[PDB]
Amino acid sequence: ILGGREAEAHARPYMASVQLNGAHLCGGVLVAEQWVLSAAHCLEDAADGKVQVLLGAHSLSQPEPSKRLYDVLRAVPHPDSQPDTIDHDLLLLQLSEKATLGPAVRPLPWQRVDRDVAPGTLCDVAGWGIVNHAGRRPDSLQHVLLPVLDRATCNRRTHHDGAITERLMCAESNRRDSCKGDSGGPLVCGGVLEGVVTSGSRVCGNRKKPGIYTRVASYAAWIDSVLA
Repeated sequence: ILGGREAEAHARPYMASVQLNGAHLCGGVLVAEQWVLSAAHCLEDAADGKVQVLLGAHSLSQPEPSKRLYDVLRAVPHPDSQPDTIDHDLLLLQLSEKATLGPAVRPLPWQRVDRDVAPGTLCDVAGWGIVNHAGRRPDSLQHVLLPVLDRATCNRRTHHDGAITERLMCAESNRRDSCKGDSGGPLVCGGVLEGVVTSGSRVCGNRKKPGIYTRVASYAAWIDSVLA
């Protein structure tokens, strides 16, 4: 997160950290007791290595009572995802066991109605991704509220030149943005999960390159079927 603040400890119980060999890789969001939703291209990095997910955390290095590392039983990437595109960039991870729920660990309701967030709406994004251009990585959870951008504006040649399909949404990226390491994370609007931070190479904080997020409502059928 760029231009953001530190998040209130354990105020987003659904926040997950997807890890590769004890190191944070991407963000993730608990959507069910045994399922965490993230981005597919995150596994492209975990080619060689063990994938685990950390729940109930705030600081990635310090001991916390609610902290728990879960192993991954299976990783289900969306079937139409390609290692060379930003479409269907979702991944579902089944934890080795159901997550122990508490005030610091709880699933987040997600959007099933396929309706665009009104533009200007402020949504919350969080992650342990880099905080500046030097590539600095926070130890604790960061976040930032970002306004949603109408699609027509995100599509202009000056922005993402019609790369935005109905299955994607954008939020402003001026000084405040999600960056590397935040991929796979939550974009919450009105207490509900509206999107997931995509996992593609993109410059951060440049208002001419809005943040791209995958709309979960557009994938309600795939999720329902994977969690069935």
